[PDB]
Amino acid sequence: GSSGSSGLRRQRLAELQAKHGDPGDAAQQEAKHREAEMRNSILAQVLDQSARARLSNLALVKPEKTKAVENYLIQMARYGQLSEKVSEQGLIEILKKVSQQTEKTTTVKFNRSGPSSG
Repeated sequence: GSSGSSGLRRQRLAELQAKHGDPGDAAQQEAKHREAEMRNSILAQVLDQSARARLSNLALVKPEKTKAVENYLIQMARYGQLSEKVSEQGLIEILKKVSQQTEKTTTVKFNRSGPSSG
């Protein structure tokens, strides 16, 4: 749980902060953590309490399968495919959608947020 600060919506742009060298895993652990917090809110918003129970339930017997589906819903959000909160019926159908369409460990390389002395 957010220990201390939650997240301000500061409205001001500024050049990035090029930090000499690099922390590596030390910092990564943190970055990778946020990537799990944002996705959640994205899956919980695109997946109604109903669809949620359905998915998770599957993640048990088929963790790998369902997993791929999770990413699908996320990417779908950004793009603009998911109109409103998906329901059980819908989700269930999704499971048999991500499989048909090829997919693999796709990573994105870009600058999102720069570190700072703290």
